[PDB]
Amino acid sequence: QPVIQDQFTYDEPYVQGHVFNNERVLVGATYGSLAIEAFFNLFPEENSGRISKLSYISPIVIKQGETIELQAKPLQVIELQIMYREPSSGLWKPAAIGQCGIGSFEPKKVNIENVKHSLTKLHHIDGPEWGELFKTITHLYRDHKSILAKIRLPNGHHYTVSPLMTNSAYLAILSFLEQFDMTGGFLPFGINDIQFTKQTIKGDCWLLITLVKNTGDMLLFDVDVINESSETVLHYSGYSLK
Repeated sequence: QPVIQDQFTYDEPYVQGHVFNNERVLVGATYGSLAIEAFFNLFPEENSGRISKLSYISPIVIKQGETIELQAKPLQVIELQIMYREPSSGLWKPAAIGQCGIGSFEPKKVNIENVKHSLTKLHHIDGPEWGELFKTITHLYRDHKSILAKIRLPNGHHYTVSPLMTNSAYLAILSFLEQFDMTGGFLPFGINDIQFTKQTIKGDCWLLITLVKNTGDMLLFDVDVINESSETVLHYSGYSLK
C-alpha cells in the first residue's frame, strides 16, 4: 500500500495559524496524528492501539511558496519515523520518532461536574501566534495542579485523531501554566504514551489535564479526553513541555 503521507503548504490556514520566532512552524500536534494513522495502516482489524515514546526531533519551518511533504514510515518493537522532505536539499529528514503497539483501550469514568466543582472557572478565555482554526477552547477550570477544558472540534487533512485534539491539550496546558511566574515560553517535546481507538472523536468534549512531573526543566502532564457522557475516549500520558 502507499505509505501514510500528507503535505502542508505555506498559505493554508493550518500553517498560517501557527507562528513562532517569526516563522510558520508546523505544529508539533501533527506528529502524533500521523503516528496513529501509521498504526491503523499497519493494523487494520485493530480498533484501538498505543503510541509510545513519541519524541519531536526537529521543528519544520515552511517558507513562502513552499510545500512540505511528510511521510510516516514504520520500521523493525515497531518504530515509527515521521520524515519530512527538506525543500532545500530534497532530502528526507526526521521530524519525529516513536513506537506503536497493539493495546486495548479501557475507558475510565469521569464525573465532569464533580471535577468542575473543585476548580476555579476562568474568564476571558482569549510566544506562539495562533490562527482561528486552533482556537478550540470554550471553557477552562483550573487549580494549582490541574486544568479542565471544554473544547469544540470542527482542508483535506483527514485524521482519525485530529491534530486539533492534541494541540488543544497544549493550549490548555499553557492556560494552566499562566498562573505561575514563569517568564519565558515553553515548547512541546513529545508524548510518552497515547492510548486511542478508531472511533473518531468529534464535537464537544473535555480535557482533564494533570501535572505529574516537574524536573530537569521538563514539565510532564497526563491528559484524559472525556465525552459528553462521562467516559474517557483517548488518553495521553507524559505529555512533555520544555
